[PDB]
Amino acid sequence: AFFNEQKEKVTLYLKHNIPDFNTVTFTNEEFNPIGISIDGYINNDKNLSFTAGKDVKIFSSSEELDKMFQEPRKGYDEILEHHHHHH
Repeated sequence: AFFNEQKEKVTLYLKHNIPDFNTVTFTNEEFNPIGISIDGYINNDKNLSFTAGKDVKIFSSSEELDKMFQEPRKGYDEILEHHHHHH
């Protein structure tokens, strides 16, 4: 389902920019004027909350969860391709 794909992209994206990622818990699923909005937290820490909508094009998180990121934001397709291809 479309909602299921968004959850998979967000979970995979979170661990890619966060190697210390342990688990992700969703608890919102609200419809925003732009489209959809999903919010949740990782490491069973309510303080570490994150919010995202359509695809991983737009991603927002708290300052405590922002410092966790060590690499710049990248699209789901960008990380999936990893610039790796046959040649």
